[PDB]
Amino acid sequence: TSLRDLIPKHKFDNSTIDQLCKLIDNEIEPIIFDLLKWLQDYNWPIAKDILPVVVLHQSIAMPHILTILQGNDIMWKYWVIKLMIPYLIYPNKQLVKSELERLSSLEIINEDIREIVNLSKDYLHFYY
Amino acid sequence: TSLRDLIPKHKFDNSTIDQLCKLIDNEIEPIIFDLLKWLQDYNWPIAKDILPVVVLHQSIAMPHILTILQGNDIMWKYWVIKLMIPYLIYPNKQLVKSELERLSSLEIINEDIREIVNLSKDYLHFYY
Repeated sequence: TSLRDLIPKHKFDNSTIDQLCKLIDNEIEPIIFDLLKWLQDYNWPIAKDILPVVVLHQSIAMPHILTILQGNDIMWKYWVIKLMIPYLIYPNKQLVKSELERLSSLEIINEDIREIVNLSKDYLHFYY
Repeated sequence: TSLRDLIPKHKFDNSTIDQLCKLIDNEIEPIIFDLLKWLQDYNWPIAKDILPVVVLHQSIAMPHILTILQGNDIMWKYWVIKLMIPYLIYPNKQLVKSELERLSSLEIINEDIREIVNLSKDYLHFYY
């Protein structure tokens, strides 16, 4: 009772991983965005267990992934892009190409942006 | 046999990818071993599109992933470890831990074995 109870509460909280690993696309969808938030910094221990889960349920995560790419959380999109793009099946890989091209042609005004543009350029040439 | 026609014929054969991307675990299972063969060299262009599909279906591929890790093709297990393990959900990750420990124990006598030991030791420290 309480699907939201399965969302990690902090960056070390792997207490719900075993439960999360049993869900199918339809059951996890209502908290998928919340689980994506634990990829905001892959340096977090919980991010390691969360990544395999969100990738597995990629086909209900795409609208939330786009939301992240359009937003202003540079660190979050850096990890989502770097970590999830190489593992999206073809139709999903296509849904985010626009955003990757847009990121590749951001004006470089700092090192974080340089990271994002360069990553977005590498991944276009590599996976597309 | 219809299903076996969905196996790529060669390293440039992405003609079956759209059909492969629609299948569920139990449909794809009988050819998952043949699909894993396209990770024998990730430099093969079709490998990029096969990887997301075999990871998506990890929970019917584990027996075959064990065979590869226990087998005689060093390059093949190299790509399977390097590419798939970071994206196995927790229970599936645990299933291959013993193989990584075994491989990390190989006496290093050439650079290919060196690659395998370094990779296994790194992944054990990082993901386990």
